[PDB]
Amino acid sequence: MKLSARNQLAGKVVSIKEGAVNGIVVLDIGGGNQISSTISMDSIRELGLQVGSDAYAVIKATSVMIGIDD
Amino acid sequence: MKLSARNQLAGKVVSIKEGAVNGIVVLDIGGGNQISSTISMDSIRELGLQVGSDAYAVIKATSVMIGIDD
Amino acid sequence: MKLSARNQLAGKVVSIKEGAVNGIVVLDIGGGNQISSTISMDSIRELGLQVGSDAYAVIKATSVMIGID
Amino acid sequence: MKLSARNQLAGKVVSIKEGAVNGIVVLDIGGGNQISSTISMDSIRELGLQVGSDAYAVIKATSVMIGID
Amino acid sequence: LSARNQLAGKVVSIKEGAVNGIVVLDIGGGNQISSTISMDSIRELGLQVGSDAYAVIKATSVMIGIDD
Amino acid sequence: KLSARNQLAGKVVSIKEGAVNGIVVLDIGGGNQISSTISMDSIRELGLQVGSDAYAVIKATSVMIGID
Repeated sequence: MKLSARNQLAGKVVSIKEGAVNGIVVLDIGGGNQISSTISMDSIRELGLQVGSDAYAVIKATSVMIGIDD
Repeated sequence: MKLSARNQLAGKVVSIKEGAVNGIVVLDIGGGNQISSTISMDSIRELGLQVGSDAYAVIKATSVMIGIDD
Repeated sequence: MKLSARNQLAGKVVSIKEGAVNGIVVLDIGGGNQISSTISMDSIRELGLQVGSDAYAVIKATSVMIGID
Repeated sequence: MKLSARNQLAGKVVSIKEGAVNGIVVLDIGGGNQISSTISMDSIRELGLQVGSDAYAVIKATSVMIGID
Repeated sequence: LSARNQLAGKVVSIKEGAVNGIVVLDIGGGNQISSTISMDSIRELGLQVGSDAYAVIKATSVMIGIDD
Repeated sequence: KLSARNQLAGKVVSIKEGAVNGIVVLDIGGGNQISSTISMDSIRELGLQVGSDAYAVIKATSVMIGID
């Protein structure tokens, strides 16, 4: 785990939406911003993610778009 | 215009690395957090992205991974 | 917002496959073309998508591939 | 060449922007709809993509978003 | 297709879900790849366990990591 | 511990340089190769040279499956 992703943003898990195969984690990344992650449940279990846990959203730059207010 | 991205990370553009086809924008997203977004140069112009401009990081929830410490 | 995507293809919503966590929306963009988008169900509700709703599919250019016969 | 992508949209290429590493191709998919695909320049040659050629936009469903308003 | 990464392997497991599924390919050499895809897509391709298929992954979506 | 189901181990075979992005190709063993387009500055932090030990990292939702 040294990854090419510059976007490795730290926060605490606030919610986990549990499903059959995929679920949704909710991290408080700090500053009143929150990130949501659709990931496989195999991994949500494997990594030991429960509510209040410490993890990072790890996002590759080419998957981030940009928007403005016009 | 209201989209499926719950991940709308609002921040101020800090840098733009310009390339032939795509470039790399940087928002200072707050909380000491910084995001990198590789996108087309054409898009960077049409939105009017310069340093210190207000924009949002738009990240699809299925593009977010989770990592933890070791 | 606007969004940096050149690929903002407008069409009419024809179907919603409802799931436990995600769903599948399908828009008719015209010319015999349809696009499907798997998104979280909570967002399907947040965007207010009903059958027959008018919308745009939003695809990042670096997310589109090209293939040939 | 059968593939998991639901979106395999046929069209004619109208422009190609060449770059050092990647390029951007643009397809006329019909109906006043056009999709652009940022891909590697290496792959653009291997398929033989020049202007007006027949190809498909291939978009994985989990890569498509939806918009309104 | 424009993806240089078209890695052939044999389907080892398929986890089925309401809308999505996960296929797992053993592409050879102690390597295994998993693909989260729609059930519409898993059924249409006729993917049974052990059938011969390819994992096809876009270059700009692959990251690189090392260990210290 | 990153959530990627695809963490493919291999040695760097080539690094194609660009102004903003570059493209690495790994031999993950068994005649398989992966290509990863990433920022040149990110190749900086990771220090990738040819013949280096690294992993190709792919999230499950970006993998498609194809067949004959």
